Amino acid sequence: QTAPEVLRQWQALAEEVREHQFRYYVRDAPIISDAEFDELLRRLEALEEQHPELRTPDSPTQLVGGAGFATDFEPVDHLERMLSLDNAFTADELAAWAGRIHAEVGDAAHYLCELKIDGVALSLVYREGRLTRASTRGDGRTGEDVTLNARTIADVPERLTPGDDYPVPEVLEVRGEVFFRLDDFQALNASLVEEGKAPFANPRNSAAGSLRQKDPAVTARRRLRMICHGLGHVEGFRPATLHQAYLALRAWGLPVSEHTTLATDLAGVRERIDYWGEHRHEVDHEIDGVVVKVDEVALQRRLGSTSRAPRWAIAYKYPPEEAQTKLLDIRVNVGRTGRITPFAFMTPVKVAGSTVGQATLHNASEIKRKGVLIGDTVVIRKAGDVIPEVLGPVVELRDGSEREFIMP
Repeated sequence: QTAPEVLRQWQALAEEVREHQFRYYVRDAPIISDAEFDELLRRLEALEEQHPELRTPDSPTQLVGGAGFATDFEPVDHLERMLSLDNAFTADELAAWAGRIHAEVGDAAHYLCELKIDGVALSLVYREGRLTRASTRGDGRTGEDVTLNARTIADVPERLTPGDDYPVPEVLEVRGEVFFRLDDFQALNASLVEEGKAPFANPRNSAAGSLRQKDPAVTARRRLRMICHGLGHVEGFRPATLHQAYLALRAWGLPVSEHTTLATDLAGVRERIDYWGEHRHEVDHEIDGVVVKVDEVALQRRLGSTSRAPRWAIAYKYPPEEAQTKLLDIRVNVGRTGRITPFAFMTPVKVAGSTVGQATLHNASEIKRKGVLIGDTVVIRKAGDVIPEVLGPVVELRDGSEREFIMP
């Protein structure tokens, strides 16, 4: 089941189900007819079962959790739009985009190539250099006031270091991606295990949970990472190309990356796409693909966007590196030095194209302190890209009828 455009039937549905889930729960102000029961949830739920590989811990069709500021979160207001990205097929053309530029750019534009990571969208608001609000995505228009929780730095300053050609804008709204580092996602995943909560599945969900804490003391201890990857509303600034915006974005002391090339033309654009995907695996934190933006600010407003995504950028996206499947039995395997290795056998899954059911656990302590037990539902990363791994179990799936490991 290698999904071709099935992801386009799913990404634009699921994420279009969070919108109303925000509005309904977070606002007491729903926009469409149904509630409690939808409609799209529904044609979504049915789709996820068949084609079954689209399931994720953070899908709104196996989730419900509110809640309301403690602070965990209550509604703010994004200064500008706050929209998604159109998707380049895994795999292929594309160019339909770069030739859509034929239209009204004048094929002499300039493409910005940035790495598109996994994590929670985070818009930040800095008035006169003082960070005021910092909120989640919401429904694009308005989001959850997570300011106190993100204030707990360490990548996101309270202030903007001034002067020497980048005078702090009267108002600056940047927008970026909060994430956990791959290794010390795991170094927390076990550090707890219990003591209140449970182990997280992916760092994609780990980053969400830690952001939305009630006590900001909790989130001041977990690290979290911040990488600013675009502009929202602006007053008394705005560049002329995006980079330009990024020299400024560190002059002021905001976490930028990458790994950003530019990228004179479509040839150098596949030069990076085909470079990552091959090289995508070997980095600090998970990257779903490559996001390509036309450098010159004018051309962007000149091409314009819609209320779904901009016309001036496509998100090129590699095969998904994780999936969710049921850990049927960790049996064993034997080799040549001192130890046998607890190979975890599960039900089949299509991740990174290849269908696999043979994800690994290195050692005794490796196991256990990942919170896994025979019968559990598990998430597996194609982290090599070779031998599959296991990030964590999704505990909210109870059953209670499945238990600890042994073997002597």
